[PDB]
Amino acid sequence: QTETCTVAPRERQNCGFPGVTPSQCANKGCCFDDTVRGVPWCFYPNTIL
Repeated sequence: QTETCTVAPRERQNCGFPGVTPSQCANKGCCFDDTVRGVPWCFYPNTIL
Protein backbone atom coordinates (compact mmCIF):
# COMPACT_ATOMS: atom_id res chain seq x y z
CA GLN A 1 0.00 0.00 0.00
CA THR A 2 0.96 3.61 -0.69
CA GLU A 3 -2.33 5.13 0.46
CA THR A 4 -3.92 5.25 3.90
CA CYS A 5 -7.40 6.20 5.10
CA THR A 6 -5.86 7.84 8.19
CA VAL A 7 -6.75 11.47 7.48
CA ALA A 8 -7.47 14.24 9.97
CA PRO A 9 -11.19 15.10 9.62
CA ARG A 10 -10.43 18.77 8.97
CA GLU A 11 -8.12 17.69 6.11
CA ARG A 12 -10.49 15.24 4.41
CA GLN A 13 -11.25 16.38 0.85
CA ASN A 14 -14.61 15.40 -0.63
CA CYS A 15 -14.36 12.42 -2.99
CA GLY A 16 -18.07 11.58 -3.18
CA PHE A 17 -21.48 13.26 -3.12
CA PRO A 18 -24.59 13.59 -0.91
CA GLY A 19 -25.65 10.11 0.15
CA VAL A 20 -22.58 8.29 -1.16
CA THR A 21 -22.31 4.60 -0.23
CA PRO A 22 -19.15 2.68 0.70
CA SER A 23 -19.40 0.78 -2.59
CA GLN A 24 -19.52 4.01 -4.61
CA CYS A 25 -16.60 5.24 -2.51
CA ALA A 26 -14.65 2.02 -3.06
CA ASN A 27 -15.22 2.26 -6.82
CA LYS A 28 -13.43 5.64 -6.74
CA GLY A 29 -10.58 4.24 -4.63
CA CYS A 30 -11.44 6.51 -1.70
CA CYS A 31 -12.14 6.21 2.02
CA PHE A 32 -15.49 6.14 3.81
CA ASP A 33 -16.39 7.36 7.30
CA ASP A 34 -19.79 8.74 8.33
CA THR A 35 -19.16 8.57 12.10
CA VAL A 36 -17.61 12.07 12.12
CA ARG A 37 -19.87 15.08 11.63
CA GLY A 38 -19.06 18.07 9.45
CA VAL A 39 -16.76 16.14 7.09
CA PRO A 40 -17.44 14.34 3.77
CA TRP A 41 -18.36 10.68 4.06
CA CYS A 42 -16.19 9.75 1.06
CA PHE A 43 -12.75 11.38 1.10
CA TYR A 44 -9.37 10.98 -0.60
CA PRO A 45 -6.64 8.93 1.12
CA ASN A 46 -3.31 10.15 2.45
CA THR A 47 0.03 9.23 0.91
CA ILE A 48 2.48 7.19 2.98
CA LEU A 49 6.23 7.71 3.47
